[PDB]
Amino acid sequence: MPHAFKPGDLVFAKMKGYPHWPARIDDIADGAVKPPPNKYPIFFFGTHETAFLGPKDLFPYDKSKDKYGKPNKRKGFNEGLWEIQNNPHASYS
Repeated sequence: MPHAFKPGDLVFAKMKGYPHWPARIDDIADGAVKPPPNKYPIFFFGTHETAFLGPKDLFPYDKSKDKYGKPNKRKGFNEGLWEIQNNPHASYS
């Protein structure tokens, strides 16, 4: 049975105007800016950007990859597909 989201979980993350995007739940470094309540820090593969999102926009990667893990014209997307499949826990800083 599902737990709550935790750092290191792999997802497709949805934002307005963009396709469901390969991403992970990040940790928050000591001394770093925390997310608002009920939000998670989402690191987007390929673009390497961070946004804060709630569970309604987070789709577990294993269950969703058949639907969302296809190439896309958008900047950074196909790089992101490689990262989430091949080294999803690496440092991308």
